[PDB]
Amino acid sequence: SPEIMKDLSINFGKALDTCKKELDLPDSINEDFYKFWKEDYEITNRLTGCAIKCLSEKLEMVDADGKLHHGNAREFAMKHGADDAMAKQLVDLIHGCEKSIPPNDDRCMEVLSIAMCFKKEIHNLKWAPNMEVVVGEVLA
Ligand SMILES: CC/C=C\C=C/CCCCCCCCCC=O
Repeated sequence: SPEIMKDLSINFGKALDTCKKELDLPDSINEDFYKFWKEDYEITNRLTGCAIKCLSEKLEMVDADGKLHHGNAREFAMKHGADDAMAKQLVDLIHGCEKSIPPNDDRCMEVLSIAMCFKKEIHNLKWAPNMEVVVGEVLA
């Protein structure tokens, strides 16, 4: 549902300022986060990809081979309201995106591609929250 996806979004973005400081990222990535869930908005900046990668790593969502860690993704989803079914459905969407995306040597671009594919799948399910919820109050 959009309500669960809002909560997952807020919690995924809570480390954004921490990741920006660790990576010395520029403020020109901020608008991409404010617009993350805006339908048809494409993020193209690889630096925003690096940030998304870091946010995933903060939640232990990347396994030792650079692919989704299903168990930790499931645990994250379920803490914030997903039942086992929704958790599985979310993980399957991300896995499906990993397998469909044009492959990329650059992890920041790979992550970006997976995020954009995932976003489109969530819109297709009518589960997208408001556009700006990943940021929450983290940049205020
Ligand atoms: C688990 C996500 C649920 C709600 C909102 C945002 C999640 C961020 C979507 C990006 C997915 C990152 C997967 C690629 C990680 C690099 O291997």
